[PDB]
Amino acid sequence: MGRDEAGITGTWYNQLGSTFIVTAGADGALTGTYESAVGNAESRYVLTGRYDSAPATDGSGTALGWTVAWKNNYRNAHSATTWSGQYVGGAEARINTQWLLTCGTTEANAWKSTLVGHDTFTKVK
Amino acid sequence: MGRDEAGITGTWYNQLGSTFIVTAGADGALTGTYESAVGNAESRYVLTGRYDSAPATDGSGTALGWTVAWKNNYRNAHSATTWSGQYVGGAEARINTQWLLTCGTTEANAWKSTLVGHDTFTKVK
Amino acid sequence: MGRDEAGITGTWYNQLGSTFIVTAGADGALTGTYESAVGNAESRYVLTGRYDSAPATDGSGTALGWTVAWKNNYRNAHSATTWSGQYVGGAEARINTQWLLTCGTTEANAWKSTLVGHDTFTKVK
Amino acid sequence: MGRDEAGITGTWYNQLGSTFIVTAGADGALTGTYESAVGNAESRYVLTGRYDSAPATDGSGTALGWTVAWKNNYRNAHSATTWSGQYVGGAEARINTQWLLTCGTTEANAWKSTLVGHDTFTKVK
Ligand SMILES: O=C(CCCC[C@@H]1SC[C@@H]2NC(=O)N[C@@H]21)NCCCN(CCc1ccccn1)CCc1ccccn1
Ligand SMILES: O=C(CCCC[C@@H]1SC[C@@H]2NC(=O)N[C@@H]21)NCCCN(CCc1ccccn1)CCc1ccccn1
Ligand SMILES: O=C(CCCC[C@@H]1SC[C@@H]2NC(=O)N[C@@H]21)NCCCN(CCc1ccccn1)CCc1ccccn1
Ligand SMILES: O=C(CCCC[C@@H]1SC[C@@H]2NC(=O)N[C@@H]21)NCCCN(CCc1ccccn1)CCc1ccccn1
Ligand SMILES: [Cu+2]
Ligand SMILES: [Cu+2]
Ligand SMILES: [Cu+2]
Ligand SMILES: [Cu+2]
Ligand SMILES: [Cu+2]
Ligand SMILES: [Cu+2]
Ligand SMILES: [Cu+2]
Ligand SMILES: [Cu+2]
Ligand SMILES: [Cu+2]
Ligand SMILES: [Cu+2]
Ligand SMILES: [Cu+2]
Ligand SMILES: [Cu+2]
Repeated sequence: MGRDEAGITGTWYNQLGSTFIVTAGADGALTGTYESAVGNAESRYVLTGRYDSAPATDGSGTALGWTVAWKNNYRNAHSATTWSGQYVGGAEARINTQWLLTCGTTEANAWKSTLVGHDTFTKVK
Repeated sequence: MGRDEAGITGTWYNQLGSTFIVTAGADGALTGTYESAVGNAESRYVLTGRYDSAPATDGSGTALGWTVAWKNNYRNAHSATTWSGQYVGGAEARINTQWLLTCGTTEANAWKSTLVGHDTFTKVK
Repeated sequence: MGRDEAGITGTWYNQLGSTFIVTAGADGALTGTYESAVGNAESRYVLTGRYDSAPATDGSGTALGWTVAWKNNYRNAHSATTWSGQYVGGAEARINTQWLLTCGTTEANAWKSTLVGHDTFTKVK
Repeated sequence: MGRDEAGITGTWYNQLGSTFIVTAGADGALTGTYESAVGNAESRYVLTGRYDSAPATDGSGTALGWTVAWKNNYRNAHSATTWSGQYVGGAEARINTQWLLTCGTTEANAWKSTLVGHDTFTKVK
């Protein structure tokens, strides 16, 4: 089993009120759904990612990342977000991320194609 | 089938000489391997991602993203990179990305946990 | 005078314990010193930036940015950070930023030259 | 004088056709104007920044950064861009940057306040 397979698997919430439901596999896989509280989004979207299944034991966090393409049966916002970050275990477990949201654009608009931000996920709220 | 399922599936190379081997599924899935020409990496790593399987038809690119956790049977660099970008079809097909590489860190080093950069992938070289 | 010239001018502290001392000019100038609580830094460094001296009146924040080159009379870490963000006035005034720290590198190391993060500055602590 | 004071001072052009006019001071100051070929911009905008006036001599680039607030006598786009990067001297001198563009937003829109991209500046074109 991955060191934090148990710690990562479950439901997570970020500061925007979005919901991140993920299953961590023993091999390093992340699978689940994402529901955004903001933007051109409704209901759940497929996500997939990877995490370090054998992290350092020196108190470092666990690196991970995942992607959502913002197309589902209800909407298509022609964009994708990737979250890159680390899982920090303990009493107040957290997944601390920065993210890149890229929209499909024409080449003349490519310079404004990508948003960057940061989301913190907790097990509560 | 996804509009660019055929266009995305295959082998891609970036400006660093890294090799991105991907299969685009009809549902929006990305699966494959990544081989980095630089950094604490050797041989192939598992990747997974998502792409917009029904992009706009107005000449916009196709949004996509994917993740590599830098653990395989040879090495574990306790880090993960996510690439967020868009596929641009045509004679000179390109995948234009920006990426976030997060290392597992202690909390005292979390401020220096994340690199950002940009990779351009072409079908040749 | 700039709408938030008075609001921005003064001493600010971020979540790392760093100290941001700035004077906002009527023309949009930012001048001051930065003292980082972390990294290859000691004492104060010169900073300069710009802010929107006539922001929207619809409740939006005030865009601003500034740069520190990490050379002073004590140390030279051959790097520069730029903070890009917005000032949010009111009872709990905040400057919410994301930043890019670029080190001078050889071309072979340019892919790992740039860190990205996010700092929140408050008037207290 | 700053090692690359002479190398940096002058007119630079990026891949979008924007024009970056800068004077590097002996102390590490950057002063000049920026004219963007794209976006909500017309004519020249004030910029200010900092650079490492005593870079490493091992072939590394010279770290630097600068800010433009997008207000001038013609327009106010209530936003600011910071470019963070390094100057690389030689026959084909380059300033390689990544940038963060933050718009003033309401707090409910703060999650989509910041664009990220990358500009390469050359002495010609
Ligand atoms: O909303 C979406 C999908 C939802 C994205 C939710 C984000 S993921 C990061 C964050 N953490 C989270 O939990 N939730 C948010 N994808 C298109 C994102 C278009 N813009 C903003 C929204 C919008 C809605 C309607 C019309 C226009 N926009 C991006 C802003 C932009 C940038 C550049 C040029 C033009 N517009
Ligand atoms: O190399 C790795 C895995 C390979 C990553 C390859 C990158 S993905 C983006 C890009 N596109 C590509 O095709 N290839 C590169 N993961 C740890 C990344 C540690 N640092 C740099 C390398 C290193 C090797 C040995 C010892 C120390 N570092 C990141 C730099 C850093 C940042 C903050 C604090 C300390 N160090
Ligand atoms: O510390 C500095 C200057 C201090 C920077 C402080 C940052 S500004 C953003 C943030 N908000 C804040 O208030 N404070 C921090 N500039 C070189 C930054 C080298 N690395 C990390 C530190 C270090 C100290 C000694 C030896 C090696 N590093 C960056 C990590 C890295 C990235 C890629 C390859 C290798 N290393
Ligand atoms: O254009 C500007 C100022 C010009 C900025 C030029 C950029 S600096 C980085 C790059 N290198 C360069 O040489 N040139 C470009 N500042 C507002 C930037 C609003 N959006 C895009 C333009 C626009 C024009 C009219 C109406 C709406 N937008 C940013 C996209 C966005 C993001 C999030 C939510 C909504 N919109
Ligand atoms: Cu180890
Ligand atoms: Cu968009
Ligand atoms: Cu806009
Ligand atoms: Cu559509
Ligand atoms: Cu690292
Ligand atoms: Cu370092
Ligand atoms: Cu206005
Ligand atoms: Cu560095
Ligand atoms: Cu490293
Ligand atoms: Cu030195
Ligand atoms: Cu904007
Ligand atoms: Cu939008």
